[PDB]
Amino acid sequence: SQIVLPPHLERIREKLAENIHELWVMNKIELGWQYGPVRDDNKRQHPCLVEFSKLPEQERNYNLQMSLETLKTLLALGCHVGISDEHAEDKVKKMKLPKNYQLTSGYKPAPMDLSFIKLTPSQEAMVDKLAENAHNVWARDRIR
Repeated sequence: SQIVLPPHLERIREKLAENIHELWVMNKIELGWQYGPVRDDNKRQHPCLVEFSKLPEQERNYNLQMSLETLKTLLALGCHVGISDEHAEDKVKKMKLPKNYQLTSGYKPAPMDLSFIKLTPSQEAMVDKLAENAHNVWARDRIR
């Protein structure tokens, strides 16, 4: 609770939300998970294959907020944000991913910059602690 969202971090909050929405849309459309624009709870139709606006905006705000406590947990563990420059902020490359691994709309698949960045073992340990805390939060929500 004590963590307050900074403007620098909320600038990329919505980009992270769009990226994770990309994760759900492509993962569903690739694993063959059922497509439905309508919220039909009976035959298991999932609206996670829809454009941002026509996506259930309650779910989209859920994703935006989930990003928020992701940022807040990451800052609270002991990782401090540092902005390099607006040039590296602009630096991003769009992969060429076809319609099969693309969502139904024409939003070009562009998750992430696979070119030069590598994964640190310390970053992996941090993300492990992040998943630990997220699972703990979800379990406490279920207990409530």
